[PDB]
Amino acid sequence: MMVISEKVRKALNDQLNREIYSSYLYLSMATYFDAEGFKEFAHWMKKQAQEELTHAMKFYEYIYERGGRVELEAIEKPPSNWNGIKDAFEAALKHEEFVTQSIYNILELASEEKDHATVSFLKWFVDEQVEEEDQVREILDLLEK
Amino acid sequence: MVISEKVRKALNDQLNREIYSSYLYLSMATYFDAEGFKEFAHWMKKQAQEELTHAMKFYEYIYERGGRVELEAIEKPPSNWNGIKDAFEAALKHEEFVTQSIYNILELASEEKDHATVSFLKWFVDEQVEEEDQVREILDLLEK
Ligand SMILES: [Fe+3]
Ligand SMILES: [Fe+3]
Ligand SMILES: [Fe+3]
Ligand SMILES: [Fe+3]
Ligand SMILES: [Zn+2]
Ligand SMILES: [Zn+2]
Ligand SMILES: [Zn+2]
Ligand SMILES: [Zn+2]
Ligand SMILES: [Zn+2]
Repeated sequence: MMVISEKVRKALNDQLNREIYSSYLYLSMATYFDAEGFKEFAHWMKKQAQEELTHAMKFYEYIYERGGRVELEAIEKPPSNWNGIKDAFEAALKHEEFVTQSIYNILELASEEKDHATVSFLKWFVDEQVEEEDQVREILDLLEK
Repeated sequence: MVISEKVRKALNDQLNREIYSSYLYLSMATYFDAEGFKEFAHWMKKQAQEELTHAMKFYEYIYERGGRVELEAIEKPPSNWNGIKDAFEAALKHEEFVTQSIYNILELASEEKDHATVSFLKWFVDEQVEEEDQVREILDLLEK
């Protein structure tokens, strides 16, 4: 029996697929960095790509622990190229801000439905999102030289 | 109280460990600030803040399970290191000890089939893995 709403399941399935695309996007940044010779920037991107896949599997597991099912969707082709380093890290920041808004939106939905388990789940992700935007913002400040 | 007293003592002990961690990172900010590395100092400040929210997550979980928190004395952190690398190496050694301490609480709660504590702790095991790897990445970039 599923003890989440079909609309919170759908929302969480949508976020799982965003984390996979996030993963793919950061892998694509590594292909750029690696081609332009920045092997340490590529290495971070590959770490990030792995970590976004662990985010997606926590949603995967949560959905199944509450009796839902996961359906995987097509993943769009990510950009392969940026107009230099700053451009690449700004795209990353902009994508993380979009990811955060998307989780905040699910957090509003699950509150209106008084789903306390899902609320508790997403608060861990909010905190990680605040950390990840500030990591990228910090990179961007250091690049300003 | 719906946690065992052993798990309660272990989580209260980790809480005081996270408080000391915060204090340690703040002390690293005083070294970096004194030596003119303003950006390392800022990172250490944000980490001290973060460690405090780690501490307060253990706080709130202990009370949600019916326990009480008890604050212990906080030891005087070092305030000086041999150089930049020596400082981040102490940060790594310290995050490794925090990871082992947390893993041991995880082992204990799994023996006692305390699934809420296991679930609570797994967030921190993943955060400790990421933070250890952050220190490691900074160290490798220094060797350049
Ligand atoms: Fe993510
Ligand atoms: Fe992310
Ligand atoms: Fe911590
Ligand atoms: Fe830590
Ligand atoms: Zn590296
Ligand atoms: Zn994190
Ligand atoms: Zn992260
Ligand atoms: Zn800074
Ligand atoms: Zn952290």
